[PDB]
Amino acid sequence: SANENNLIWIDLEMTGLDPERDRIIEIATLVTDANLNILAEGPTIAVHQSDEQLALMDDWNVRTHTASGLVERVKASTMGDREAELATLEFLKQWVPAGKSPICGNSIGQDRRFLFKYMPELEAYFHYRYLDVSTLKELARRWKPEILDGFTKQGTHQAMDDIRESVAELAYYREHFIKL
Amino acid sequence: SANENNLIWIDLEMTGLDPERDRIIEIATLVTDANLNILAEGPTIAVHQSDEQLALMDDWNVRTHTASGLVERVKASTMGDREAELATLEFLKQWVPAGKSPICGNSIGQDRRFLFKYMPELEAYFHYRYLDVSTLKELARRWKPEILDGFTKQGTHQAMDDIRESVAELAYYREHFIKL
Repeated sequence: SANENNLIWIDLEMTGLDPERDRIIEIATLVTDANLNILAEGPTIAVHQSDEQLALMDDWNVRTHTASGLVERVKASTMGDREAELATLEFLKQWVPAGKSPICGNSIGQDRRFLFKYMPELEAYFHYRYLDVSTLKELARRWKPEILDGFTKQGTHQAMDDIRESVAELAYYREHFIKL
Repeated sequence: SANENNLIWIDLEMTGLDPERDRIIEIATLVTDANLNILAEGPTIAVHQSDEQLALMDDWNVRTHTASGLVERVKASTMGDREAELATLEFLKQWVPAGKSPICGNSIGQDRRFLFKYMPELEAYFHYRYLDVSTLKELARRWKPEILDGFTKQGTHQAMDDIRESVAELAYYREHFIKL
């Protein structure tokens, strides 16, 4: 059921913070309805990247991605940027029409930078706006720090759980920070 | 007086949407206190770019920036990326310490992309987070559309006027879309 009011949540992992030097190594997406009810969980895909690219990762990235097991999944992966892009679009097309949903998540500005460069078609599937939960978090700690005590993220490596946590964060802000 | 709670608002103009192919042609900044009171407005600088660079602009861009007179300002400008970056930094350093303020404005995710590539020192001066007012506009439209009618923007070619309206918009949401 593709509804124009549905929201696309995304979360990527990368070899580094530089779009021109680094690459996407993992992608995960999920769709909620306008009211944040999770409707469908898309595929979590380790994006294959060469051994030379992986050798370029800085100290902290190599540690985090090797420790989570992502490095192994990336090497065993048979899906590069385009293949992972296509599967993600195939999933999204069934839940949200193109150009309708802003990109949703926490600090998704950095993620969109990589989409622009390596997954242009998926990037264009989003509405141009950004729906960054961290923006509300920033405003909450500046104008109502109280609410930040009532919600605490556990932290995880699993891409999807990370996203569900972003959805929960925004749902918290909707009830106790936003004035509906 | 630099205060760790002050917010840095910024608005750029570019020759196009592609950071690797386009360039910054205008930059304007403003600083507000934690409560959105404008403390100081920085310099509005047309950033010089070569005639060739300007020839790589698309139809929509060349038309918009030519009519506004920005193209003439660019050609005459004696301040390239670095020098415009230095001037912006001298201004900001007097009102906000480094790494404290997220980047603020409307859809500034796109602006930050250009700062990462052409003004990295300025980019690093911001806290890594984004304070995109358009994120609140998007939520208001989906959860409490009634308040939308009560706010309107004139539309202008003056960068500072755009930033002041962004500030006002956020102030509007703080009053009609946020709980004290």
